[PDB]
Amino acid sequence: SDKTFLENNQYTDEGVKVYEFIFGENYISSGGLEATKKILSDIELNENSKVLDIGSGLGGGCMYINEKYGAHTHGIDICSNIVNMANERVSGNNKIIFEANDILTKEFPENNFDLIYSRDAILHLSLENKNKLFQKCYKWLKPTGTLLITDYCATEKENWDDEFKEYVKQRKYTLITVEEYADILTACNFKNVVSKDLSDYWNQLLEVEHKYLHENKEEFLKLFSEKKFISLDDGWSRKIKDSKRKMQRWGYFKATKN
Ligand SMILES: C[N+](C)(C)CCOP(=O)(O)O
Repeated sequence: SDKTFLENNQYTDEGVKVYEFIFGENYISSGGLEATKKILSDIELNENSKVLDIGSGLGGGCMYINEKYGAHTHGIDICSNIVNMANERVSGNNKIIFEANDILTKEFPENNFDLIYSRDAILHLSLENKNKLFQKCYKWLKPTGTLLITDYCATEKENWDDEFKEYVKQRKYTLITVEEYADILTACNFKNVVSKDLSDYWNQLLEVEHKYLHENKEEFLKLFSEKKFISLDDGWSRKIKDSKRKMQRWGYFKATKN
């Protein structure tokens, strides 16, 4: 299954902990806390709002949203191990729920959520399944609700080089252009579709993370090995190179139901 592939490779327990080291406590998404603050800076919610986080990871996004707004947050992630980790990070809070499930089969009521949020998770879905997911999101959103996404994107496939092809293949990502992604949202009937190519800002975030890794190498080596350091260091180096030249891109999408 896809679930097994993710839990046994990219998101093993150790893989997740290595990601958390560089992204920041409670995060496996780009830019950790600081990007979260920026991405939510123009979003309005309150204690009565209902939020779905698709690909909730270690839960930092939901923790932040609930802290900032007091909103009810429900995170779904297909990886059972990651959800177990997230659930160890929150207690005594009846407004934060993390659930291990496949978002493509999960049932939610129509007109349910004030915000559907997702951070660097939909890259795992095939193109067919991205379309299916966004159709479900449209239904699940309240008439007044907002969809807010960041995700890994890319230049057109014809332009990819050998190293980038191999990264995408090994990860089993489906990376499309920012423009194709926006077109899916438009085809699902979302309104006010705003897409931003945030590759430059992503490059900045990556540089901050890369510098952190380098400055904290000693501590990393005590927690994990030199082999894992090299892999992580080289992975960030390629992302920095490829975002600078817009081969690998970072897309931001915001849209509404009405
Ligand atoms: C995709 N993610 C942001 C959840 C984890 C990191 O993936 P990657 O940048 O190592 O490909």
